[PDB]
Amino acid sequence: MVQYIIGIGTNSGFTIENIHLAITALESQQNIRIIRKASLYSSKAVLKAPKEWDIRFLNTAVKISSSLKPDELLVLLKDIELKIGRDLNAPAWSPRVIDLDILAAEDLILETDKLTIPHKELINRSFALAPLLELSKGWHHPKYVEWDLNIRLKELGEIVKLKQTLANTIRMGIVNLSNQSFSDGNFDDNQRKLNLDELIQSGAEIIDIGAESTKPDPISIEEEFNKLNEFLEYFKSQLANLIYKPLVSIDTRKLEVMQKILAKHHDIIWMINDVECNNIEQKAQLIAKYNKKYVIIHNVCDYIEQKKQILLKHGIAQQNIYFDIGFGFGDTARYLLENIIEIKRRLELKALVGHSRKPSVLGLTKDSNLATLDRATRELSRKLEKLDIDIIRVHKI
Ligand SMILES: Nc1ncnc2c1ncn2[C@@H]1O[C@H](COP(=O)(O)CP(=O)(O)OP(=O)(O)O)[C@@H](O)[C@H]1O
Ligand SMILES: Nc1nc2c(c(=O)[nH]1)N=C(CO)CN2
Ligand SMILES: Nc1nc2c(c(=O)[nH]1)N=C(CO)CN2
Ligand SMILES: [Mg+2]
Ligand SMILES: [Mg+2]
Repeated sequence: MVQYIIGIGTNSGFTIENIHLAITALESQQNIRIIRKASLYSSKAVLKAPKEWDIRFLNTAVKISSSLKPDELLVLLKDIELKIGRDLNAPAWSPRVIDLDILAAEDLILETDKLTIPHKELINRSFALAPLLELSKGWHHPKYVEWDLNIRLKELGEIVKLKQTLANTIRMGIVNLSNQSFSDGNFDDNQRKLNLDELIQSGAEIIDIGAESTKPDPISIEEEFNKLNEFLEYFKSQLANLIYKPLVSIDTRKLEVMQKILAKHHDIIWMINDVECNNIEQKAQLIAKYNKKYVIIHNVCDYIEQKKQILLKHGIAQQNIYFDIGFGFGDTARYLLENIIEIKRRLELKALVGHSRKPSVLGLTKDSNLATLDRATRELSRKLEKLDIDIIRVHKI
């Protein structure tokens, strides 16, 4: 058996999902095993050039084991590139859903027309060389056995290693547009813009944008629509400026807001986080049409099962549905908590936990201040991370 390092890149669509589905595709093979995944890296797109093609790349690399021949492996990867949505050998390096390259086969040297290994550009690209050295820290290029590649990596110059990861548990950074987060001054509503930046640098894989206030004791449709829409437009104005383009969750309770925002921005939206049951039938219809993830909140087992039925009854895939215990919505928390793993199994849906700053789930007195809320969220976020909760929804990372 031969160990391969496969380079993965993408700069279009839901980037981290495209990487996850590629990895998942390789692991699905019975003649391949994943040994290790590398970190996530961010880099300016390397072109060779219409302005619109420069949208940052997400790169990593995975070390696999396999008894596949190098030419056989390439066939599989090309197949994997197509299932995901890679175009008909489109123009010379335009936006790509996925790109899977064989970087290295230990010490193999394969120089042919179809395949050359190591990849011919491996040592000129930090977005390829950096993830590889991460997985194989003692690796030398078989035709430059002298070259210290760590120094070579230095000549290639800064490449940003992201705190986003390929873990099983992903963080949902909260982005609140309501009054609660209002600080804006004479010539700048930058508050929400810097908040996103910080969610992103700090490692959030998903952002959850909600316009309606959190505090128990409304706002109108076009009003809530106007807040979400202005930010979503701002977000599109930055797509190419983000070191990392996060998956976006629209958190709304109104069918008419969903309808409106999805008609406009469905292309950049991943999931709908609906806090109330409301028009479930109609909501399922819309989300079925736009093929989005949707989240079922307990606003437990049977209540959620009931709702799941309608959704399936309306045309969405079970895999597109998460349930959420619904912490903060009515001790009793800590036992559902301690048993989320059990619930997930019965239900047959992935789990979403939003324990952020809810003093009960955490087990602190209601009195607790901001830092005390934060540190407790953070420490409990680690418990869930090791318990592989699928999404954890938090104010700070
Ligand atoms: N190590 C490697 N990994 C993947 N393809 C390789 C390869 N070495 C040579 N090739 C070849 O190059 C071909 C084109 O693949 P593409 O993905 O379209 C080019 P690209 O990846 O966009 O450019 P790049 O390789 O400079 O990054 C393959 O069909 C394949 O036969
Ligand atoms: N930053 C970055 N630039 C690229 C990449 C890539 O993966 N990352 N891949 C290319 C062709 O495959 C071309 N340019
Ligand atoms: N899924 C989910 N969504 C939310 C939650 C929550 O706990 N779970 N809490 C909110 C405000 O406290 C707002 N939205
Ligand atoms: Mg490539
Ligand atoms: Mg390629």
